[PDB]
Amino acid sequence: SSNEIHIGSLVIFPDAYVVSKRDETIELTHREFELLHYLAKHIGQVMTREHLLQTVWGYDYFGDVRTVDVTVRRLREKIEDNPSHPNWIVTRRGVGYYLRNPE
Repeated sequence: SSNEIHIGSLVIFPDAYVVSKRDETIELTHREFELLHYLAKHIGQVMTREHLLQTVWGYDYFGDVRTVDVTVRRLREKIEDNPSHPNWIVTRRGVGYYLRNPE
């Protein structure tokens, strides 16, 4: 099942392919949603760009790993109040990324 995930005031509706923060809907690209949605399925788990790449982009996709960085930047600009210190999408320096479990 997959009706909707809540993370703080951030809501994910996998079925409708929709996201809202504080109730405001946020327009995301297909890719952006895919990534955010995947991190929301594994809340609080750190994952490498290498892993996220094949997982969200596909095992057949061998483009550069910075695409995950580019996509995480865009999600931050679109979702974070202040991207300088993300509240949801966090960087585990030298390892990868993860969606933060609000305590």
